[PDB]
Amino acid sequence: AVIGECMIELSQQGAQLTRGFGGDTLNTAVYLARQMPEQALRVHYVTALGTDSFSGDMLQAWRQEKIETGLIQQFDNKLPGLYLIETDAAGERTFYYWRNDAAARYWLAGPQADALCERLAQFDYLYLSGISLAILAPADRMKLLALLRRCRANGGKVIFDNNYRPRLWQSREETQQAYREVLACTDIAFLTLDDEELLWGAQPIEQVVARTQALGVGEIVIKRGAHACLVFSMAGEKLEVPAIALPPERIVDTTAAGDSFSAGYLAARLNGGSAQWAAQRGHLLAATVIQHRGAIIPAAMMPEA
Amino acid sequence: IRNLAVIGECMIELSQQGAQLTRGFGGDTLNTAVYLARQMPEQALRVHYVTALGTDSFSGDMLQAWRQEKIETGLIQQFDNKLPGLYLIETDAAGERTFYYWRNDAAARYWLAGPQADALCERLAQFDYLYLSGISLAILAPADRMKLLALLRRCRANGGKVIFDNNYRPRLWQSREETQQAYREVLACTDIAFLTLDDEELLWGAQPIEQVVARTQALGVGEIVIKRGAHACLVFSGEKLEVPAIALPPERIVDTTAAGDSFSAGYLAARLNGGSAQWAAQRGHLLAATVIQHRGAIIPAAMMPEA
Repeated sequence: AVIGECMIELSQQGAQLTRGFGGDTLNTAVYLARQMPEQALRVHYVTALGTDSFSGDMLQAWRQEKIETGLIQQFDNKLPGLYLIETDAAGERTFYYWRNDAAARYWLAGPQADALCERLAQFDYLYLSGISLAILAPADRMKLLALLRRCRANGGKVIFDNNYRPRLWQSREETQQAYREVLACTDIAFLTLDDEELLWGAQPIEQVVARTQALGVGEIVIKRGAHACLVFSMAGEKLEVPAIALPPERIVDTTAAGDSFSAGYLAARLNGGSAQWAAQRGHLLAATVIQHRGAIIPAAMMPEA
Repeated sequence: IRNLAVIGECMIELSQQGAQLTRGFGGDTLNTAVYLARQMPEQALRVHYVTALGTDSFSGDMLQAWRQEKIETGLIQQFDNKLPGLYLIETDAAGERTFYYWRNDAAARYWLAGPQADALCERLAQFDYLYLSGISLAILAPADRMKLLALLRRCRANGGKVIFDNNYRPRLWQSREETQQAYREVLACTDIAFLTLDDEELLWGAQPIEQVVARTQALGVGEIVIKRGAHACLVFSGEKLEVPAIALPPERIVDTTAAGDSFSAGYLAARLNGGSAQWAAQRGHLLAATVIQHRGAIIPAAMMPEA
């Protein structure tokens, strides 16, 4: 289960702009589903959307991506969040967001939530990002943490990605408390080095691993972009897996690289692959994604798994 | 009787917290030169600073302080009409620091445009060690920049060793491509290169940990030192050494300024005194830690570490 939020995405180049959908948790869920045939549990997305046409378009696209919509609550009064991407003459990307009252924020506020909680309590594996925690209000955040703990009690494994966007959080300290809270309830953590250092300050890799493990995390994955990835295993293995080198000519606009790595590593890792091999799979997926336009690149250009 | 010369520019520094403002001087090359002279015995090594200043009072204050810092000013030319560059530092409520610069017509920019430049070139051509940063190249006009590159090659030909730090501030350069080509030109003449990973990646784009070394070694640099801030430093030459930085609790971090400059200075002071690359990296880490645990770009002489 991927807990999180998708948004309506508007891409404007010059005077021509187009409509679509995008979100970090959705990028991970779609990319995971793309390379995954089947496994112990295949339920993917736990967002909330509106009853409007745009939500239905998103849901149909997600079903075409082999994503179940069973747990997506629909609010008549609420409407989905919307963001815009702008590209300057140089090609730089600027992002604007309108998600303060998005439907996904109230997914734990729904009347049916308790039912889904119990259902989600028995789920095999759940994935969430720092954005997912951020959008939730503090009371809703406590509810989500309790559900995560119950999922641990029923044998479930929690996956957390530390996508850190300061805007969503009231303060740095609030982010620190919430991150510690979820990592306390977390079993596997995907940590991007830039986000980690931005949140806690620059530190050696060892103090980072110590801080996260003291909370109780079993497996720690550190993403370093173009630099070698760092995996600390469930057993205790410590390995450094290089990313595939890419010439500057082929580097193109890609806002989904890290999410794609989270999905690709996880797709191989949950399919019996080794940690080194899963990191390799994620690196190839990320490189292919960074060579093509768009957050969700076409299925044709995807790496054959 | 070893002579080492640091080419660059110093600036008038104003530190403002609220309505309270103070005056001083600061620069990357000057910070490195000051720390070098501090950690270098006078007889063993002679640190000199190569810049241009005005005839003004602020220039005199800088010169008096530098003489008090045991740095010879023999090659510091003085321009009557020109004035030193000036920058201002602002302190946020949270402690974030913001920098504003006024150095477009600074005196130091024209140090190679003076009639004496050619003469000085000859004098510097025979120097034992020469140190410059990317900022030093940036301020210089292209003709003077070419002159400096030629001087670096002359110093190498007469047995001198050139040291280059990649301090990258894009504003001084007209374009990214100009920066890349000038950096390559100087890197051809470089013997020891200090590369900050953030500056390197900003200038050239994100690249694998190895590809930076591939580019630099293909240029012809013998010893490559890569600084990664709180992360382990990396020294190249096929020998590969990884020397960790000293760990610091968050409370002790008070000012991250001049950290890299101090690291370059401490590494060079240990390195040129018969020390090994690993030992020099440890020394640079210690000096940089002391610098970041105290406020200000140039920390007081009292708090310096015992050598």
